[PDB]
Amino acid sequence: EDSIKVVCRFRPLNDSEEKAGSKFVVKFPNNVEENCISIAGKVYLFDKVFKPNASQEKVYNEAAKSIVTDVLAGYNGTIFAYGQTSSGKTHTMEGVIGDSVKQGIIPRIVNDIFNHIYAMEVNLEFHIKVSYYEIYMDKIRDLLDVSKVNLSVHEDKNRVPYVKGATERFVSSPEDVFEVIEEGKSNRHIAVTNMNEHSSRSHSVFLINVKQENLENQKKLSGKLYLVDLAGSEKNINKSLSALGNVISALADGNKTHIPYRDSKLTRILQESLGGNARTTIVICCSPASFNESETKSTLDFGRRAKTVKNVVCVNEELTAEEWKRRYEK
Amino acid sequence: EDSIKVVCRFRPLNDSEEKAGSKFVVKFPNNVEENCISIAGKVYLFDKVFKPNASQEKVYNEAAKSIVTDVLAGYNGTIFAYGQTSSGKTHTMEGVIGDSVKQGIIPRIVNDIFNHIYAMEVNLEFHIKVSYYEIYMDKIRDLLDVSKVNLSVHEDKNRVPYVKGATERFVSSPEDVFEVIEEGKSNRHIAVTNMNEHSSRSHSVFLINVKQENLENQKKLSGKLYLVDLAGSEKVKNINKSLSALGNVISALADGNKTHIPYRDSKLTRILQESLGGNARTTIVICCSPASFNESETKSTLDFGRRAKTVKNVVCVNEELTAEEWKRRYEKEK
Ligand SMILES: Nc1ncnc2c1ncn2[C@@H]1O[C@H](COP(=O)(O)OP(=O)(O)O)[C@@H](O)[C@H]1O
Ligand SMILES: Nc1ncnc2c1ncn2[C@@H]1O[C@H](COP(=O)(O)OP(=O)(O)O)[C@@H](O)[C@H]1O
Ligand SMILES: [Mg+2]
Ligand SMILES: [Mg+2]
Repeated sequence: EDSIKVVCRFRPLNDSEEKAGSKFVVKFPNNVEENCISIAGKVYLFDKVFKPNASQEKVYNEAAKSIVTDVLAGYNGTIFAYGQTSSGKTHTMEGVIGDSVKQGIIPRIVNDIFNHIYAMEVNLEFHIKVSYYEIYMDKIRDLLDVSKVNLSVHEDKNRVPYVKGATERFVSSPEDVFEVIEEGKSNRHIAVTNMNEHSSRSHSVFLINVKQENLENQKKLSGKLYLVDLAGSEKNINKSLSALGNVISALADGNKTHIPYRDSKLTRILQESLGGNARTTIVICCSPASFNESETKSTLDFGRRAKTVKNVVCVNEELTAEEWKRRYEK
Repeated sequence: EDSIKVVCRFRPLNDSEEKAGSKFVVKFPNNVEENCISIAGKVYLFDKVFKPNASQEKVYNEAAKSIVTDVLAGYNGTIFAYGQTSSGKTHTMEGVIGDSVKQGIIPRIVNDIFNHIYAMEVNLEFHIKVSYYEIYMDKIRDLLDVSKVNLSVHEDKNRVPYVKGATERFVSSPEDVFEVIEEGKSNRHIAVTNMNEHSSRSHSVFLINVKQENLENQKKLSGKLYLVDLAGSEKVKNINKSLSALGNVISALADGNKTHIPYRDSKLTRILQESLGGNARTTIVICCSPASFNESETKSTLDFGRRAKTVKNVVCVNEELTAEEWKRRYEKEK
């Protein structure tokens, strides 16, 4: 009963763009609900629309709303950034780590997780593991350990697609996690000639597995929290992105059956995120430039279609076979 | 619709019975179906009736065999011998272990089982544990290690009951079990003044817990085998608190009142809880002297038989589904 949240961010018109004679051609009819864009005769409504002067913090407050609360209550949650190259996926997911104002969703998330744990009463033992890898040309390289290239996907005991053989690092403070991110960022350069080119055509996948045990209940909860910065969505295209569209499309109205998750590694990893058991926000990012009109329009279409999709979401309680049997009676 | 199976065994007229001037007071009308006795001159019917010269083997095949393939199919099954002292319980359940012809139900079941395990076409990992203990005045003693008299009875996740902290010896071959049996047999002779009296007044129970994993698809199944030699059914007050509980449980199950069943009123009846009305396939073997002098005792053994055969057991395969599988089995309800 849980619509995928879709949130739309326009960046400021930049230089290449004024000086190549691109006009700013986007409007924001309002509202009051502040959730609407007009481009060249089309009109779109989402959960929020952010204007070029919207700050990382403001954006974080909407996009990452309950997610850390949710993940700490044992819900899976995901955020990913979708749109063409240079529209601001990385600015948004990452921004400038270390800069208070200019940092993006991931780092805020990270501080915000630990602050919540501290301020938490009830004595709970947190195991927190993190992974960081990329999908490029439908192949997975672990950024934490570059000998693990071309990794494979497999389903688990619950039949949830996970990436097998990937480094999972324990962490106990923000500084820990940031050290891991900085590790991954240089590893990504290994064998890479043009990083602008490489990262615009690959998916960066950041994963925070959050296990909690209550040291009285004996109650174990769990939450997978995925932060993803996609390959650029431009044209045709980049094939995991057709897969993403095809999965989105197949989820319309109804419909939980015959869904082409396997069409790509990406879409397998994101399986719960789209239709399954997670709360999912998507940030679509857009240029406001006239030159980018059709690319913007499709990003918005994609957005349009994805808004309508509803997830099947519950607490990930960790039970033994015995308990689950009993928990069944009426 | 697994009704408990009742089987009736008469043994030959014995030496002391003759000298004391007792006649054979029992006929076997044929049948054909081989299923009835008439005792001066009231008739009783059972699943099967064995004349004084039935061989061990015949008794085994015609009353036990099917239990071996059941437990291998993951069902619980139990066999017990009931009837007055001297009537042939121990001869039936045990016989003479060494002796290929004179051995009884226990060793043959054990042979049968390993053999079937040997020749299984599909590949399985089979773990077998046996337990071996004695009930005596509602007090459980472990024959595998005498450091434990007085063992508790506990429930479990499903329901059991089962006996806490009894020796469970892992076994791999018949000789493995035969040794364990010889272990409990000499370990019984001690803490005990006369054996015959003690024997006659106690229940001996043998459990074979039979666990299996299908290596190919990891499908898991379990089975318990209770092989019980009861105390003599005679008040000869002088009757047994466990036998009486047995009579009452069966009595309860023979009318319509469930609502309530006296299981708790004895340890014995708690162990045999699934065997009686619960989730196991149960065969009872009533043993009888054919001597005129025993006519009364014989008849109550018969009547107990006649009441037990009408009990219905409520059985299903003991599948051990994993956690994940149960989780969804519960989307059924909610
Ligand atoms: N909302 C924004 N405000 C200011 N500058 C931005 C914004 N979004 C993107 N930029 C700038 O645009 C350039 C490209 O953005 P980037 O996030 O790398 O695009 P993408 O990762 O989607 O290809 C970078 O200089 C970035 O800092
Ligand atoms: N079917 C039978 N055929 C021949 N002898 C038997 C048979 N059943 C019992 N006996 C003999 O009669 C005696 C009583 O056997 P037993 O099983 O000890 O009685 P109980 O019911 O007290 O255990 C033993 O000496 C045994 O060898
Ligand atoms: Mg990029
Ligand atoms: Mg005896």
